[PDB]
Amino acid sequence: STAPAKKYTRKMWSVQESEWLKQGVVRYGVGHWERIRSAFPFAGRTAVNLKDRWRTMVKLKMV
Repeated sequence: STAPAKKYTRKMWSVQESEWLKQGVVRYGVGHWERIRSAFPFAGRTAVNLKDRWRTMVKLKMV
């Protein structure tokens, strides 16, 4: 299955990156923003992008 959604404003983001992020943090354990970041083909995103999407998802208990 894929990750949930959330009404917001931003470029066309791929839910795939989320699937790997959620499971990645669950298996690799939070804190490994870098190790987990390797999940998707990063081009210009920093580790913050990982800890961010994770933090937000945590608040909405969606992850």
